[PDB]
Amino acid sequence: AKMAFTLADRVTEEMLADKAALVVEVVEENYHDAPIVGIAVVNEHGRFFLRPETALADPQFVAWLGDETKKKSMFDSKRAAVALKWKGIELCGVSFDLLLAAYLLDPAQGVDDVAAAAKMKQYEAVRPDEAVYGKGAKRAVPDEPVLAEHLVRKAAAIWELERPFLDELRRNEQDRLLVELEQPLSSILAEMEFAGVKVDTKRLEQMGKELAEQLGTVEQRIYELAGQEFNINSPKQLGVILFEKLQLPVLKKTKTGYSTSADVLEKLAPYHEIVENILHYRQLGKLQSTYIEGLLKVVRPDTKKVHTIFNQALTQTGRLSSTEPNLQNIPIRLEEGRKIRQAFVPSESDWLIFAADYSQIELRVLAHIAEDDNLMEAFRRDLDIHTKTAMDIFQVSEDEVTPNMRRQAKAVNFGIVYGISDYGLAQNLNISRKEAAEFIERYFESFPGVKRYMENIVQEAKQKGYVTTLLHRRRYLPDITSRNFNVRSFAERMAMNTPIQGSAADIIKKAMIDLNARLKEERLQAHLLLQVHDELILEAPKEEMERLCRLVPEVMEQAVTLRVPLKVDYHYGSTWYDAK
DNA sequence: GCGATCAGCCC
DNA sequence: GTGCTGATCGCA
Ligand SMILES: Nc1ccn([C@H]2C[C@H](O)[C@@H](COP(=O)(O)OP(=O)(O)OP(=O)(O)O)O2)c(=O)n1
Ligand SMILES: OC[C@H]1O[C@@](CO)(O[C@H]2O[C@H](CO)[C@@H](O)[C@H](O)[C@H]2O)[C@@H](O)[C@@H]1O
Ligand SMILES: OC[C@H]1O[C@@](CO)(O[C@H]2O[C@H](CO)[C@@H](O)[C@H](O)[C@H]2O)[C@@H](O)[C@@H]1O
Ligand SMILES: [Mg+2]
Repeated sequence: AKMAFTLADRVTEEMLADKAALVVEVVEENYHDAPIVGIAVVNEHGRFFLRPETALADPQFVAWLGDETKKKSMFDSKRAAVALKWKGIELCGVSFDLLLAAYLLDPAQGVDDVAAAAKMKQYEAVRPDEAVYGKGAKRAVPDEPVLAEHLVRKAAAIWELERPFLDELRRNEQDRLLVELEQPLSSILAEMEFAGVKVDTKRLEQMGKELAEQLGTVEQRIYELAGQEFNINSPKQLGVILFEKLQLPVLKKTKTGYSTSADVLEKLAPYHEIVENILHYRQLGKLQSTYIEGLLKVVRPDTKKVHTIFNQALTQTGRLSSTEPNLQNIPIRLEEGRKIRQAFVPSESDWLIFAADYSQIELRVLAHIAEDDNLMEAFRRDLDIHTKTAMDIFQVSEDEVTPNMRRQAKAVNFGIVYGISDYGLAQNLNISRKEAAEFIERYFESFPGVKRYMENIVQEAKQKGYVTTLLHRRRYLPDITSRNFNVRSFAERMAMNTPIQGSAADIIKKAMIDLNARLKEERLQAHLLLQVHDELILEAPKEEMERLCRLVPEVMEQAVTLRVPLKVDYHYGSTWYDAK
């Protein structure tokens, strides 16, 4: 039964009520400078469809969009806000975002369109976007009659679903999480994405030619050491060369065949000179194809900026993710790849990059939630946590901690957070389970509070069916009762790790909101560019660095109040690389 | 063209 | 523990 609506040729006062479900459709996955194909509005007066060229040129409509007293309910308001920013139009007054609401109610549903959200409440009078637009090479905007009905049905669903979703969020004690954290954050991310990050393409291109030369030398050497040419980028062909022609021992296999992972190769290095060159080739090739060519592909030719898109409704822990490009995995550990960061520069002359990062926020959060006396005292003394853990599990004085002992203690600390397992640790430390388990038992002996938390949180997950973070983010764990050991164990690790990683996510999100407000009150030109899980990257006039050195760490350290202090380190320079 | 595999980068 | 990307491969 078709849905009734007015396919308007002009904008009327009736369409500008102070409460409405609004749809500003952007079909392209990457919404930066992308087309708005249609508009739909549903309010107390009816349902309307408006052509973009018409509405967006209407002075009254544009004013309505930018009036914060005129409330709008939408799905993925950031997409619409950014597409509008590229057209010089401000979107204000978004009081409800169905995507973010659905995300908070259950991140596991993977809601990515209105239909999926509506299905959560048995509402099915709307089609999935993929059904209307198709996918891949077949993707396409349908004729006006089909498009208009779809957009109106989406607006209609949003209009109907707002109350039931808000009611459930309220029952879950998550309504403030939506209204005071995620929605305000959505507007901040929109600003960051739109601003973009300036890239020194000349610098990137120069590095690219250096690697092209280095890869050519190592490539030929590999063929030389192998006695023939083959596709190194082919694990299949590489395996034949290594485990058949050169007879290297098979230490590990994959579902399909021989493993050629870096971890395995390192062990085979002693047997043949070719292995070292394969490792080098893998290093250079990764930088060339992924960080040089891949980054250059998404830089905008006119402005030389990259405009990432932060997916705010994807991770099961509350973290943000980044795409096109993913600016959350730019090399830094290895010096060769770290140089890539010299390519990210300030967008204005005489401006600099400022970066601030939380120091061990996950372990501090664990100290707080577990109320472990030993761990809390360690952070109150601001001790090197890995050295301290080594002293405790190995029963030695600070002076007796060797470099290897600290390395292994650090591995134990990472596991503890990321759901400890006498299997993942061993594999990571190149040791056995019995041994790894011995380290774990020693850890819990030194940190009994953490042991109690791990036991209690798993019990809570089983009883309630989910675990929660500091700001009430939730994650359901139905597999916690599984009779399959591996399936159940993974759920148990999630029960232990989500409150830690998730609370850390809550904190940095609140810090971003607090910082944006402080920068405005202070009348500073500085602004946020990126977020990388536990760090914030900004750019600003060189004349504002001194003020930022005091302001940013303070705002981040005071975002929330825990049983232990929060610590923030900071640096600034002419490029992202120098902000070290 | 498209999806399963493999690999490797970040926190 | 959470993510995103690129080169191969054989399939359609
Ligand atoms: N109705 C609610 C209540 C809480 N929360 C989430 C976000 C809040 O920041 C957090 C803590 O809620 P509290 O009830 O503890 O309120 P505050 O912690 O904000 O106030 P108080 O200092 O009284 O604890 O839980 C929410 O989303 N919706
Ligand atoms: O606008 C981002 C928002 O849209 C979703 C779908 O509702 O993801 C789409 O857009 C992303 C950005 O280009 C793509 O990575 C993704 O593949 C596409 O489906 C949400 O997941 C996201 O929160
Ligand atoms: O010269 C291209 C040609 O070489 C092969 C093997 O001889 O692959 C080599 O070059 C590719 C492009 O740089 C790499 O991806 C690959 O790892 C390297 O061995 C052929 O497959 C290709 O047609
Ligand atoms: Mg850090």
